[PDB]
Amino acid sequence: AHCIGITDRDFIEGVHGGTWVSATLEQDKCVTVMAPDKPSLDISLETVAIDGPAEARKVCYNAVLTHVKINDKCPSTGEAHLAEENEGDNACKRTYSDRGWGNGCGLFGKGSIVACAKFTCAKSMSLFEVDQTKIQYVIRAQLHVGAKQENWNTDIKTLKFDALSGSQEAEFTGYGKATLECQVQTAVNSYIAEMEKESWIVDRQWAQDLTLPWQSGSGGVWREMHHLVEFEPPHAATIRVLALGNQEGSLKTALTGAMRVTKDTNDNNLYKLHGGHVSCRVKLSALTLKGTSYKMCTDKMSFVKNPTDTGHGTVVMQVKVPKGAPCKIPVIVADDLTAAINKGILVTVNPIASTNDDEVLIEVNPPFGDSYIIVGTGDSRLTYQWHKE
Amino acid sequence: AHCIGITDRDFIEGVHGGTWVSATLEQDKCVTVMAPDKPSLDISLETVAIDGPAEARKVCYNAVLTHVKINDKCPSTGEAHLAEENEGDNACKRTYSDRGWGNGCGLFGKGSIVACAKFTCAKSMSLFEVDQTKIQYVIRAQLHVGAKQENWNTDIKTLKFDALSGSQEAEFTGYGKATLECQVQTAVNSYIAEMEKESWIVDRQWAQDLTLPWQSGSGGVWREMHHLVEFEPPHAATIRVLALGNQEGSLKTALTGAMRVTKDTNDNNLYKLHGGHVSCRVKLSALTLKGTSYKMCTDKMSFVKNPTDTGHGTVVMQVKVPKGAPCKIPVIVADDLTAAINKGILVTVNPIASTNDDEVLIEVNPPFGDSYIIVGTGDSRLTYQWHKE
Repeated sequence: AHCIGITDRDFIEGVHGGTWVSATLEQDKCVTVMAPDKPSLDISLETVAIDGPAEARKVCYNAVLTHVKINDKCPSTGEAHLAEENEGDNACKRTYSDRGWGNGCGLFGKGSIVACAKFTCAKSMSLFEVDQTKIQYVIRAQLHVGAKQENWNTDIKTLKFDALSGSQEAEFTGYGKATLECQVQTAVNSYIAEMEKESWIVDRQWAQDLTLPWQSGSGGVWREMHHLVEFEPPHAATIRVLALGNQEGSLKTALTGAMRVTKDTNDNNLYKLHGGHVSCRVKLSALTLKGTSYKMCTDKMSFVKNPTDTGHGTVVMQVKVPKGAPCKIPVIVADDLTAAINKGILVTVNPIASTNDDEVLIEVNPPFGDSYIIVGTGDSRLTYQWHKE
Repeated sequence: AHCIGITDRDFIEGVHGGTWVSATLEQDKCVTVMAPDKPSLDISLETVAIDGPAEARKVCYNAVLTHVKINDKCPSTGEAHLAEENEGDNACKRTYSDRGWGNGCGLFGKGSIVACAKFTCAKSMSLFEVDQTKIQYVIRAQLHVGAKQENWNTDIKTLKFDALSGSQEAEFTGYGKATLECQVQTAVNSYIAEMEKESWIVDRQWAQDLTLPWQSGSGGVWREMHHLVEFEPPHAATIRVLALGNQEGSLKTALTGAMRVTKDTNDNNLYKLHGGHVSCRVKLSALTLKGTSYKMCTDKMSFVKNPTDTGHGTVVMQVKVPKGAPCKIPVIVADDLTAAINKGILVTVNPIASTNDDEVLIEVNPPFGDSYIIVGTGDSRLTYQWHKE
């Protein structure tokens, strides 16, 4: 029934003697499956997530340079050295400066000069390895029984899947069961990138080709520090060493193209992916209809919710049954008030009210142009003039 | 103007003294860019294709076995051999059969037996290497000038791009030029799969992991033939060797979840993709309006095409200008027939008729509720009552 709440909807129609149907589930899309003498089935792809992905890399986009050491030697006096050159947490550069009288050198020419700086990563981007098998995907399933919207969540059977989890059964008490054989499609060489609270799906080759300092799994060592370090041309005894600007903006700019990932609120290790699609095969032969034996409702009913357009070309209404329960709710969509031929298509197959004062939510597809929605019979019946554009 | 023909449309609005705007171009979607005193610009992603991709592999899904040779030797008489065992075009199997009196062997036990069959691939699937750089993407650009639909294709400037092709200029004679800095997003490693006329974008790892005979680039050798060959348990001197069924169905089934590729009709090497998106930055400051000097149309005009809803919340109409050309077409959307305050938003900025009997197509966004569409002035002006739901 939840497809009504969802903008993008598709109707799968089953042929009378068939047992299986095929459905493609995209995220933020819903599918209503209809089969003759079978209750209509709403199936939708909730989330496609990955739980506990191992961290492959870290990419510093904001670096801080501290304790800059510069050593120099007059021309023809040898190469200048620093102990930091041996220190792994230091980014260094060896070069020469113009020396002579004016900078305390007895000889005019190129004098040795070396600069080292302590590299500290202020802000880095995490890169996670996504295992195809560890991919978990959740599918919501529900029937068109006549439950009020406020109850939808409690009637929705949640089907949990992982890569090759096998067929999942959705058992509805009083309506039998439907079976789902789902396969997640690996169409969506990829890392899970994380910057602060924001997450994306990136290409591995692209991420490795980023001109930025990167750190291996478990860390302890920064490679390619020179990507965030700037050495200006040397003066006689000094070199201006500067940390490059925060590359957060450039990174985000490059990431604008990329698919985004919602990090789970409760769990710091769960990552809900968008974009992915699921190919499902549904067995309906095990589905049945409740209240087939029920006598038709003859008592005065009323519209709790007037017939309203769903935006799906269908109409929903909420009918109250104060008396006569348990009973079948007679619903047709005729050409006029005289004719008794149903021209409409009932999504809520065999609507029933098990108890008195029950409010049954009914969805129906009226024909094009002018028609009349008729609920029940006799003088007490409910009528509502309708027009389909 | 072509966005009108396209279902999914988006309106980009430029701020008065700004020069650049950002647009995201998805396939089967259009974007209308509007800037004050600038002609509205329709931009859309036509095709994202790859030209001349090198063939990496071939995957046989339908094999044919011919000329079956079987050699055998009685127990304790040595191993049985065939010349075909060294022939690369032959799939072979070595095993033993139960031998003794009844099959012409003086000894009861396991006798050597070997079977070879000429392997011929009836039908195979091609796999192409897709170069990120060789990716070409085409963008259609057009202005809202007032051209009839039948002429749209001739007014559309085609902007050809490839990975790092640089900014492309779209020059419209009499309306200046617009500039586009586009970047294709390499979210869509990957092979290009081909079966008969049908093509798809597949994952490399998935394709390599297929339990089927495969051939290298510049082929002449088939590897893993056993995937399509069946050797039945041996009889005394014979083995029933049979080719396995056409795996076309299984392949297509697996391919249902994958992105599809349209092979170009004219070119056998061009492959148009169905999934990528393009991030574009558009410069509009160089765009100008034609007929700013034109005097307003004062002659009796007529509606060739009555104002019609586009489904985009806008209205299109086709106005004939028999006399007065060259002239400005006065168009406003007022509260009534008396008021002269334009409450509507004109998509066709400064509509003009350069020649007599010109039929100008005009699009405008009327305000909500009741309004009046007014074209021209005087007693000969055109009026059309409108309502926005």
